[PDB]
Amino acid sequence: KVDPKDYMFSGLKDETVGRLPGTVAGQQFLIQDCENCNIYIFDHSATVTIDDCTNCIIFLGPVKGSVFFRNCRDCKCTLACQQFRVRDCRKLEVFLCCATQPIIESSSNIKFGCFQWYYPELAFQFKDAGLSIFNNTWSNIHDFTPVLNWSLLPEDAVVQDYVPIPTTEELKAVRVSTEANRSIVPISRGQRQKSSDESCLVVLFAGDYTIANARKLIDEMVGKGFFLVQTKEVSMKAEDAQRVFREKAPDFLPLLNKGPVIALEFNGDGAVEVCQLIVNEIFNGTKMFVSESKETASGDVDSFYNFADIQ
Repeated sequence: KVDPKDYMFSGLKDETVGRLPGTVAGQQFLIQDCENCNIYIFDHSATVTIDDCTNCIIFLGPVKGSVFFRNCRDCKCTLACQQFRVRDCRKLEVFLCCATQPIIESSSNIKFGCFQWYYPELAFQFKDAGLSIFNNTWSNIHDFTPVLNWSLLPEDAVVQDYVPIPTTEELKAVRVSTEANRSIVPISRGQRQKSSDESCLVVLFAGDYTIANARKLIDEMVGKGFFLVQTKEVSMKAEDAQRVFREKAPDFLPLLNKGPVIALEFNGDGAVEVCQLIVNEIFNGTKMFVSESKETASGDVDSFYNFADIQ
């Protein structure tokens, strides 16, 4: 029996509360008028609203639609969602995975870091919510009321300083890691400042092992000291392929119909040559686009996001 009473936390002060996997299953959640609380929703949701909360610590599992904060202050959060909205809030710190551009309004001191979190059930919770781990624009904030009102968290932030793992016997049954290498969402730098002006685009096409290949390639590049700037998972038409891949397009055209492509953007000096080498050594006989040169890589990237931001 599903009833709205079981899908809310309201009017609490100085408590830890939460939801175990399977316990929400895509339903809708409300957190309202809580002060000094720690709240852990270890499941996928349709939408979550957080109203009038103060000094709270919040984990939200994959949200299929929108997360809305209204009238909250001094909360620290880790969450994944399709859309993110902050209205009339102050001093929020968020480790975010968001499929669209995060939006703030009438708010100040809003700080953003990349989602960094793992537990065994998380990957299927993302699939059930229809959220790709590769669609994350956590740092590209739009402020509806400029007067600057947001910034990025420090890059070396230890998640456990902001959003501690739960202690309680109930919530312990969930096997959490907040280590960067365990994170279900790949750590991307987004709009963080760059020390290299060399980029490299990789596009992987739909297939048995495409996601695992993308993870392996990120691991290889990042272990060599290259930066993962951003990723994407989108359907690609012949037109889009022609603009991005240029003369290499015809080799890849037969692969587009099978399903969404995965784009990876890397950053660092020698990124293009290094990436091509890793792709040759480790994925012989798997078709993969890699930027041809440093000169052309930035246009690869811009052409990709151009079509990908539309669809």
